[PDB]
Amino acid sequence: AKRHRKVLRDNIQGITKPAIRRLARRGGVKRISGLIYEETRGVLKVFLENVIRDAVTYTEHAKRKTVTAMDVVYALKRQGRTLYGFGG
DNA sequence: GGATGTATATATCTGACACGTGCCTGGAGACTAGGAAGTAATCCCCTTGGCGGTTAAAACGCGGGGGACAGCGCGTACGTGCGTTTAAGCGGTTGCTAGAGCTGTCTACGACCAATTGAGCGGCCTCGGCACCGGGATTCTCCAGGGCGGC
Repeated sequence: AKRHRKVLRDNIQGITKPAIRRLARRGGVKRISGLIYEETRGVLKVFLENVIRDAVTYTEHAKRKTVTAMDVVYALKRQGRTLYGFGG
């Protein structure tokens, strides 16, 4: 069975355990339990669906198919998470 | 006697200054209308310092036990290091399409103004329901007569 699905669904596993460890090191965490990574993947996914849903709404209002950075800045500012350095 | 360390001179690289040009956006000048400042009147709320009385909350003290904290043991789960795999990162192909920018035309849609009128705000009268007063029906406590016993 060489053939398989073209699309990939485990892209939340692409946020690897060393990446989450580096994020915790930047946050100042010395010791990390083994169940941290699944919870971090879940909260990152929830945050990303919120921001991406608002940015897709901003894109669809402008009758566009691409998602610009300015829509992402709008979506983050609407959630009280203003980001500097991408225009505006 | 030969080659090495070091000083001064010359060519080249690179950020910065000034020159040039477009253009379009801000500034100068004039006019006008209305937004806001000022005025007077009326009425209601807030301020400061008091008094009186109720009463429930606040304060104080005390006993006791529940919970916070410290110490110790233990076992497991995470850190650390190394070898191996793997996929990210970069550079690249190849076409098509989405989108920004610019120009051009036009048309439907919204601003604007005048006349109108009907939906919103206040009061007035009435009804639904709750309550106060008068009258009829039902049940409970009581005073007196009859009969029996004693000296």
